[PDB]
Amino acid sequence: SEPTSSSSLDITSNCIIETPLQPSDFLPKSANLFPKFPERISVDSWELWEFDTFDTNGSVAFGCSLYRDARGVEQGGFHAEVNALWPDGTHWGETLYFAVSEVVENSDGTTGGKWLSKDGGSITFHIASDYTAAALDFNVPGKVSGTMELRNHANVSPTSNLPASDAEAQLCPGVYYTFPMGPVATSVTATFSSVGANGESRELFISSGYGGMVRGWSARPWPTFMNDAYYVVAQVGPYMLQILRTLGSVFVQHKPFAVARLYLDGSLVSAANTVVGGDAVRLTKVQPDEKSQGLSGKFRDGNVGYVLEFAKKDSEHGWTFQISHKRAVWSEPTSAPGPDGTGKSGWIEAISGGAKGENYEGHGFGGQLQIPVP
Amino acid sequence: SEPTSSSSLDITSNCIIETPLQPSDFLPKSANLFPKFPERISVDSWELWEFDTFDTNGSVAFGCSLYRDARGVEQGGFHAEVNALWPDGTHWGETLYFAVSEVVENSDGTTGGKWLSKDGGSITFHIASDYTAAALDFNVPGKVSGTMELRNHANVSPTSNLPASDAEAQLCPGVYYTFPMGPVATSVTATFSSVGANGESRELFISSGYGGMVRGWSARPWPTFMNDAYYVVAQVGPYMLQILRTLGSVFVQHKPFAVARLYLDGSLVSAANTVVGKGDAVRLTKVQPDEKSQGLSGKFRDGNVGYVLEFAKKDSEHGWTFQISHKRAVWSEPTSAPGPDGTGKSGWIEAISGGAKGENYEGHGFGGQLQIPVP
Repeated sequence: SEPTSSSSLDITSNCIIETPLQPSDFLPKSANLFPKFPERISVDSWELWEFDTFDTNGSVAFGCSLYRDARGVEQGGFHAEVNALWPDGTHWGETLYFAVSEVVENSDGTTGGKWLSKDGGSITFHIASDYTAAALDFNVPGKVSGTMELRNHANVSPTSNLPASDAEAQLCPGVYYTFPMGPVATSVTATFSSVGANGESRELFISSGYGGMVRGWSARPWPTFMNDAYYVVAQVGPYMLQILRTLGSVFVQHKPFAVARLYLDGSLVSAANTVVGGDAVRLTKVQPDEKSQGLSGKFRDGNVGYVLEFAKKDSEHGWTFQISHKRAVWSEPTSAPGPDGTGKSGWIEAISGGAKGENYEGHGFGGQLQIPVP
Repeated sequence: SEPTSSSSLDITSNCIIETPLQPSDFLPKSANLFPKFPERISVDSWELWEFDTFDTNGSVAFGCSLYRDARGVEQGGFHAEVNALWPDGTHWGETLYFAVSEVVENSDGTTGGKWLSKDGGSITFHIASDYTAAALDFNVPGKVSGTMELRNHANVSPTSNLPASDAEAQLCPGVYYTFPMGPVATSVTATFSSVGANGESRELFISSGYGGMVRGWSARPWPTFMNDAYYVVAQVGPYMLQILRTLGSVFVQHKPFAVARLYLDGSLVSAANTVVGKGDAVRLTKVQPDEKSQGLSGKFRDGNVGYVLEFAKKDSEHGWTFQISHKRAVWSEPTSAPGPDGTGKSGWIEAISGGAKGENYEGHGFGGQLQIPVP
């Protein structure tokens, strides 16, 4: 229907200001999908709309992160991170840059997004007014074409679970990180122009595809509140989990932060916005001298997985998940090479566990990142 | 069964000289089991008689390395390094010290050895005249008692495969390292006084176990030719493999060396005393956890999760390749002060797969790796 609010940024026309901007206020019980920096972005602001999918077996993965941030604008435009993994292990990953990013909210309550390049190429999204469906269209000449869909089938609505306060929506003060669609079934039909050593591949996720959507924003740039991060969205038996876990740089006195959600067949059973010193999470790296199964990334972080624990606020009973890195996705440096070189690594994680007495098994799609900030 | 050669050293009564000693010459087509430094050792010299065992699935392991060198003078004994692993992951491991090491050759051509301490505890070995059987008796008070047996059953005799030249017996000039018994079936019956939490425990390998025997010696001290080493003996389907590979210290210009033997159905198909840049050659490549998902790392600065071991045939493109991944941690001891570059030694129960091109046999091995902080 007709757009009732509209934010349209264009790199050729004054889209970025070199001093800070306060975002529009957080809206309780809203997915906050409309841009929080709607007229221009600041020197350091970032906004994220992310949609990740992977097959029930972990054999195929397809992720799209859509950004508006100064780093992308410095690098050539409003940017998209697009990464795909095939059953044989071939990875396709590119950062794509777009001259225009437009997001509108329509009279019916839907949200539509458009990352648009001067040659006509585009990535668009459309999100249902109650956040239970989202559809992406890729039309990027000589890179990727196709569709992605995320659909929530829960009995409890996404709206019931939406953060009601800053605290529930925040990683830390002023940093908003949210999972408004909750558990979703996914499907993908895409074609890529050039994969491996030449030749187009076609990529398919039947709607059984697990995955998840992320909406985030901040005036504060990532290096000021973190130098190490882990993110995963996963399905383990009936459990649907999603978590971002940051370890602080010196600019936040090395404090760790987390946003995490645990669903049991579609119902929210744990919501944490705190790290074990709502609920709390503990996220412990696993090293190869401790556990034999799991890949390490190619940089100075040598972990082969993590142990993730959800601890109930008003109880003792909790859930524990063993995460092992099963397949490499993306691997890029974030510093000069060397013994202390940092980087980012995507993964198709093998995950097991649950409550005491449970041993479900499934897969996740995620990644870790370090940057060389002390 | 009457002794005809006898060497008996008491590390507590002045048998160490502080300048180099030349050993007795290498004997071709002999297992050279009698000590090569029979009357005295130097601060540099070392001799090794090693006997290791593990069960066919790799759930249990028991090894014993008997040394003559000067490292233990301050503890009053020659080293006996004894390590054990149970199916539940419990590990027992000690360097035991014995003031006296006595090795004899008998008139019947058998070799007897006795590591003996002042309190009467001992470890003894007895090796057949044709090297087809070895038996060890452990009687170490409050530590370990029992027996270990290694037997060769192959068609072609141990003697037929024994090095005929110094080159075939050598890791490198002056370093002798040999596997004279070849393929062996093993059995163990042992009791350990205190394991895990102050409790006694017994350990059994039955005549159907695997393992290997090592005979080695040198006037040259280890830092002068190596600062990294890997050793394994294993069974992989019909293949029986045994290898030591060293990575050189700066004193040999960081050159790698190896002694390696590969049997197939009990016949020697590859004998390598050289590393791919004589007989065959071997390549040994470390595997990192960013390359292969399965395999433990040790606890020190070497983070490898395994190795690729290639036997390359001289004439041809036909060779054998084995993927080694560290399956179970046995022993773990530092060889330097702790820190980010701290070194150590780690024992392993290896999972190994491979064979000829296209083959994917699976079996297990027993071995270990070591670094020392020598430039």
